[PDB]
Amino acid sequence: TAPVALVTGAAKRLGSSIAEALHAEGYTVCLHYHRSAADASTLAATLNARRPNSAITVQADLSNVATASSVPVTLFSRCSALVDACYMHWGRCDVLVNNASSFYPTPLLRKDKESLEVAAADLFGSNAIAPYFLIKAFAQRVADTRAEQRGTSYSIVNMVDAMTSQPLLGYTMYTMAKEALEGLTRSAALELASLQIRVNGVSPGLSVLPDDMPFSVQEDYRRKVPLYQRNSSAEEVSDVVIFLCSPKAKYITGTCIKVDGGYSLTRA
Amino acid sequence: SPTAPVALVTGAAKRLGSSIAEALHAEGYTVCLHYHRSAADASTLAATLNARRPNSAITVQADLSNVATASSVPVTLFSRCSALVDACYMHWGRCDVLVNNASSFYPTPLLRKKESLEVAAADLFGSNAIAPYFLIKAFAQRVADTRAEQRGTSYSIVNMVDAMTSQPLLGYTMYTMAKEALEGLTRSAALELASLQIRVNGVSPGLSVLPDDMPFSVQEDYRRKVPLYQRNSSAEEVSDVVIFLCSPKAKYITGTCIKVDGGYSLTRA
Amino acid sequence: TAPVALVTGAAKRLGSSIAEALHAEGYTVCLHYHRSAADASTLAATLNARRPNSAITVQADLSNVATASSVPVTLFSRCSALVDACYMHWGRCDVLVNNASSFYPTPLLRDKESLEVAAADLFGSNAIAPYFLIKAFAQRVADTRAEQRGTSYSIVNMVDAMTSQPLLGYTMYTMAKEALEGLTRSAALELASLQIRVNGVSPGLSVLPDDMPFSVQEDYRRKVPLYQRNSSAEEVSDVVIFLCSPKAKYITGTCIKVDGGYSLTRA
Amino acid sequence: PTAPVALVTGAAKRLGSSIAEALHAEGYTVCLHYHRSAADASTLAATLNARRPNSAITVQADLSNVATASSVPVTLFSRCSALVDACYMHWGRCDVLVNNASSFYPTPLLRKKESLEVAAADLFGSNAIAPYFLIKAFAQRVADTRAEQRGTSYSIVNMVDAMTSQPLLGYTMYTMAKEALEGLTRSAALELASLQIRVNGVSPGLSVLPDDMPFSVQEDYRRKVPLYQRNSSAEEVSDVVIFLCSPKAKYITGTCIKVDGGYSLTRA
Ligand SMILES: NC(=O)C1=CN([C@@H]2O[C@H](COP(=O)(O)OP(=O)(O)OC[C@H]3O[C@@H](n4cnc5c(N)ncnc54)[C@H](OP(=O)(O)O)[C@@H]3O)[C@@H](O)[C@H]2O)C=CC1
Ligand SMILES: NC(=O)C1=CN([C@@H]2O[C@H](COP(=O)(O)OP(=O)(O)OC[C@H]3O[C@@H](n4cnc5c(N)ncnc54)[C@H](OP(=O)(O)O)[C@@H]3O)[C@@H](O)[C@H]2O)C=CC1
Ligand SMILES: NC(=O)C1=CN([C@@H]2O[C@H](COP(=O)(O)OP(=O)(O)OC[C@H]3O[C@@H](n4cnc5c(N)ncnc54)[C@H](OP(=O)(O)O)[C@@H]3O)[C@@H](O)[C@H]2O)C=CC1
Ligand SMILES: NC(=O)C1=CN([C@@H]2O[C@H](COP(=O)(O)OP(=O)(O)OC[C@H]3O[C@@H](n4cnc5c(N)ncnc54)[C@H](OP(=O)(O)O)[C@@H]3O)[C@@H](O)[C@H]2O)C=CC1
Ligand SMILES: CN(Cc1cnc2nc(N)nc(N)c2n1)c1ccc(C(=O)N[C@@H](CCC(=O)O)C(=O)O)cc1
Ligand SMILES: CN(Cc1cnc2nc(N)nc(N)c2n1)c1ccc(C(=O)N[C@@H](CCC(=O)O)C(=O)O)cc1
Ligand SMILES: CN(Cc1cnc2nc(N)nc(N)c2n1)c1ccc(C(=O)N[C@@H](CCC(=O)O)C(=O)O)cc1
Ligand SMILES: CN(Cc1cnc2nc(N)nc(N)c2n1)c1ccc(C(=O)N[C@@H](CCC(=O)O)C(=O)O)cc1
Repeated sequence: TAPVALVTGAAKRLGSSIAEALHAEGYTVCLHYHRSAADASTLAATLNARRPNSAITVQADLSNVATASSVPVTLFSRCSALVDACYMHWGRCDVLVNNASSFYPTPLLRKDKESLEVAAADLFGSNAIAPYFLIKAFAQRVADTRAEQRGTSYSIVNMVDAMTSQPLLGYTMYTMAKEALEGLTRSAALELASLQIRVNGVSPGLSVLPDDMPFSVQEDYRRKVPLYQRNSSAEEVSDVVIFLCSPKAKYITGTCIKVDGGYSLTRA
Repeated sequence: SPTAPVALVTGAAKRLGSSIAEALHAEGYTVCLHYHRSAADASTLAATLNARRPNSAITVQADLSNVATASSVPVTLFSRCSALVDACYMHWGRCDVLVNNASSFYPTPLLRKKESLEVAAADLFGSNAIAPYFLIKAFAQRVADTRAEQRGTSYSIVNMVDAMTSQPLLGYTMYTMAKEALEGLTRSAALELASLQIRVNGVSPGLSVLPDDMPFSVQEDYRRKVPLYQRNSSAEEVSDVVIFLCSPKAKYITGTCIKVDGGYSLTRA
Repeated sequence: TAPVALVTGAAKRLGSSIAEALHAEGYTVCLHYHRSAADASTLAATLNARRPNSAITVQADLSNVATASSVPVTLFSRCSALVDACYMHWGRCDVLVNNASSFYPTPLLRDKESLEVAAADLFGSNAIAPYFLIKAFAQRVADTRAEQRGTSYSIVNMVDAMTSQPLLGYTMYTMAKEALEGLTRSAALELASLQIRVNGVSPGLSVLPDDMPFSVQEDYRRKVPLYQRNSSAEEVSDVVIFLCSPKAKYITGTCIKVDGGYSLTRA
Repeated sequence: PTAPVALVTGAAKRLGSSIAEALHAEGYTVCLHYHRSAADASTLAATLNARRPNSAITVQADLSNVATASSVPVTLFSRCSALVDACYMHWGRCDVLVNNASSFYPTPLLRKKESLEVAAADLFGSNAIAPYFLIKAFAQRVADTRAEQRGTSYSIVNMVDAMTSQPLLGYTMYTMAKEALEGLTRSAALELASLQIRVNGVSPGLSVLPDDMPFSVQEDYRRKVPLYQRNSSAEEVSDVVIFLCSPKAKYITGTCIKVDGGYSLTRA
């Protein structure tokens, strides 16, 4: 049976890329998404096209809140349902890629109590709390699975950020969530090491800029990166993921790989 | 109208919080001792302190876990945290130093042997990270909401973190995650509040006053692991770094974490 | 024409594993060595047996000391000469892997001759040599007319994942690796213009010495969080092939650990 | 009983001079080392001696990794031992060591020999190799001192650089030497904790800028520092040294304190 892989935020951009790659490597993918249901399916189509039954599409709000079912469903629940939506269909889940991520200002000063305490649940859920549970569910299912019938390449990859050291002004929560994630990587790696589950992170610097920001803006940004003076492509990033998941890196765990074109070496 | 500096120390009830608060009080600060369940010890401290200097200490109970408390609508962590910064302004009309000391410290295995989780997820992250976030925020605004002329001259925020978070203690994943989120907060906060001359740093203890209940045999096991003096640090040693960062001897220091581990994080397995 | 890779200390153990791996990817390899002449040749033999003129050898003490000849040859000279050997023979040098490394105690607390020499040896092979080498290497890429340059210049520095937790008694060694780490980031930033990536691979525990009592060996391997065993040479070399592969072309000035989680442990 | 001795290298001017003074005013008897500023060394020695008789001396040595003329040429190590010897041979004690002396100039990889070989020795020598030796000489004396005749506060302090994670373009040799000095700090701290010798580093960001640097150059550097938009004074740096040597930091070892004003928190 082919290896299965869950990729949160597989709808568009990077997550979309990481999924294909894993698919191309011969992985049945569980394409996760939040708002974009179009792309999440447009993709699954193409994927199943290329190879019959090789891509499903689970949907879930990964923010740290509760959605209506009688009792509301916590974030833990929703998460434990994804990992669960795999063993249910393909009977296995070998690779998890916490990609899903909210990213926007959370200033400390100014120029709405709730906008914040909802962003907190947002930024902190997608980037850190959700990954914790996901990693936990994934780790249990393997634990439960009998020794004799376990996969041989369980790999977990959290998508962090290579610039958190030099915090992006005004993005406090995001930054905390991210560094909270790195800790998750390290901690997960050490503990889950026994079940032979690897946990590593990929720290992109300036990858595919937001489909939103203008051109003059993207220019100003990509021109700050030392290598090539351009942001990375979805590929230059996903390769690091497929590499981390391939056997060519089976002795690697609890580590983060920067893919920033030397961006983190620059100073103001 | 000179008036004495105010310091808000969360978890100032006992152990390190108490040491830090007493240390600050001793330097001349008036202190708002926050606590959660140690109502009696916090009162004892305050008592001791107000006997030395009248009206130089007050207490404030408040659960820093990221949940809501009963009041019309229940009260959110955000709100409760604003109440704290406000206590100082309401009582002394100022707040110059904040020390995020309050921290829940317990295991949260990824494997088996529910609700226990969701509470620990709100308790560990709220106390060690989210609460510190709202506090630094509220503390920062008041500074801004204050006239350039009536502004203190030594605003200092100190986040109590962990020096061993790089070598994750087995089983404490959320705590570890939270401590490092707190590190991000330290760096991020420092960068963003520089403009208001509010310094933000962290004190990273290795092994200080060991947990209250852990037995002798278990403790002395931990002491032989510290390269320097083969012991854990006293409270006075940890709190001494805290007074340093709040003194004008450190005014140009911000966004940094000072280790007080005795070399412990240099050791390998 | 086929890519060239210069691997210092490629005589045995890991360098031998890295050299052989690059060779497999199609790289033509220059196997430098210091004392291990026998092993280096045996390897060049095997490699040139799988493909004619796919490997050559070069001997050089990378210790920061002056050598024989007329006038003494500085470490710089030997270094630059090492790079020129690749250009003289295959007319191109694309990958440089600083692997050569002296590794032994230099206790702070106790003659002095021993010290002056450990300093030159330990800092020579781990930092000074790598510097000069990178420098000679970059010079060549620069002196090449834009049109003729290679499309994949990659430099990889072999460092250590346990430098943050100093191995008691190896100060000079630890100091040198830290300098090697600095070299990686500094060179990386300064060579980005020339499209020359500079990265590091930091193993934790791999192919233990050789003169390590099986008791002592099994000691260390039960300390490793993943598989409770040290790594293989191949597990460290896969990282090098990856860093030089085009699938890492946007990576530079970074270090990738291959410790199996060993650096995540405390005492 | 006696006054603590503090050996400060390159203590003739700037930061060094500020440290020797700060240490002196705390009660320490200081040994002012210099390379070329023999004049400044003297003005300072006179001043420190005027406030207190025989409370400071000067010692000249080239901390660069090159031999000098006396029978045989003197190695860097010899000179380093002579620096510590000087302290014991005058006060019978050496309690504090501040590795402040440091060469700092470009060593560009690309063209634009003997010019490098001398630079390599000077840079690495002063910034890393000498410090290793001075620490060694300093440590052996304590070791060859009976447990009871030992002081109650051995404190070594190395002046490092908070901006090495973001290498100053063109200064590779310098940057490596500092990283080396950083390793020295961690390693020496671990191996000297048994002798109760604390070893820490002070990481300045922008302090007394190198002179002959046009006002406009200095001003455009300061405007980059998040806090106060100015470089620090020498006092703001020495204040951190005096703290590390105080019993207020008696449990602190193997760490580096930044005094950069957040400048290392920024990004390009
Ligand atoms: N792109 C870059 O330049 C960089 C990216 N990174 C990291 O890479 C990872 C992916 O980045 P990038 O590809 O730009 O991200 P995308 O911007 O392409 O967004 C990924 C998405 O995951 C989903 N998501 C967002 N919030 C939530 C939530 N609360 N619950 C559930 N799902 C949510 C969304 O799905 P949607 O389809 O459903 O609505 C969102 O579009 C992140 O962890 C990011 O921080 C780091 C540095 C740089
Ligand atoms: N001492 C040590 O060995 C080490 C300490 N540290 C860090 O130092 C700081 C203090 O450590 P230490 O002195 O041991 O801590 P203590 O064990 O002092 O506990 C601090 C306390 O703050 C309060 N608190 C905990 N959870 C909550 C919550 N959810 N809401 C409100 N208040 C809460 C509690 O109050 P309570 O009395 O009022 O009810 C608790 O006693 C922490 O940040 C800790 O993580 C790091 C490494 C080691
Ligand atoms: N082994 C491990 O588990 C670990 C390895 N590393 C790093 O990986 C790399 C390879 O380590 P490992 O495989 O054990 O190394 P070995 O390769 O043990 O030795 C490499 C060699 O390079 C050469 N060399 C040593 N000193 C000098 C010198 N002064 N001048 C010139 N050449 C010299 C020698 O050549 P010789 O044969 O020709 O004469 C020596 O055999 C190193 O950089 C090491 O620091 C890091 C952590 C762990
Ligand atoms: N100034 C700043 O803003 C920053 C400083 N730092 C660190 O602070 C420390 C002091 O910096 P700064 O105050 O600018 O230094 P100074 O520029 O004041 O120079 C210190 C000196 O020590 C001596 N010295 C230098 N090279 C050698 C050598 N090869 N042999 C013997 N003596 C030598 C010289 O003595 P001389 O009088 O005798 O001839 C030299 O003037 C350094 O370690 C530096 O790396 C880090 C970041 C920023
Ligand atoms: C790559 N970089 C793009 C980018 C695109 N999507 C992402 N998505 C996630 N989840 N995480 C990221 N780190 C991320 N990064 C950036 C960097 C800064 C700003 C930015 O600052 N934007 C503000 C303006 C700046 C401000 O708040 O001061 C805006 O909303 O227009 C935008 C994109
Ligand atoms: C200093 N060190 C003590 C200590 C005391 N109070 C604190 N309080 C806070 N908020 N944060 C800390 N880091 C902290 N640390 C430690 C380290 C590990 C264990 C520990 O592992 N305890 C488990 C046993 C181990 C396990 O879960 O495997 C138990 O509950 O008995 C306890 C105290
Ligand atoms: C993987 N590890 C092996 C090892 C093998 N070759 C290497 N070669 C190089 N160039 N670099 C390395 N880091 C390296 N590491 C180790 C670690 C510690 C000791 C060790 O401490 N050996 C002393 C004993 C310990 C002591 O000095 O206290 C001895 O010479 O027997 C040996 C091998
Ligand atoms: C604080 N900062 C000053 C400064 C002054 N003295 C020092 N002295 C020592 N020993 N160490 C330092 N880090 C140091 N730093 C700086 C930073 C960069 C340049 C600089 O780049 N100078 C070149 C110009 C730039 C280049 O080579 O591209 C020159 O010589 O004019 C100078 C001073």
